[PDB]
Amino acid sequence: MKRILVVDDEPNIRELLKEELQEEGYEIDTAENGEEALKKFFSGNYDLVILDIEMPGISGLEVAGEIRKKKKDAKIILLTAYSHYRSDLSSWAADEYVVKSFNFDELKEKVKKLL
Ligand code: BEF
Ligand SMILES: [Mg+2]
Repeated sequence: MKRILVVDDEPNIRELLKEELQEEGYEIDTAENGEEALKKFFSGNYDLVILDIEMPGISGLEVAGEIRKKKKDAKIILLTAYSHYRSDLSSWAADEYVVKSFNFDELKEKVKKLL
């Protein structure tokens, strides 16, 4: 069994992502903000973290930087509604960048790839 930490500030989106990823057979934990994400991540044992960018408090780009620095071999996907941040220097902390779609096939392919 693989475990994924799903981080997004929007509760209905956390719910949707958790359902979609459970369907693929993963065990899913969630966090509602970056600060919570970092606490769960460093205290836990996740195979992959999926990180929203826009959140109240520290951004997912900031979270990605911290995880990359303190867990060199982490698997990190930025999953954001917005294509804006793709060219952002800070995105280089992530293994993949995915713009949220209502067709989850792309996200699932990238998750499968990283695991
Ligand atoms: F709020 Be996330 F960047 F879609
Ligand atoms: Mg958000």
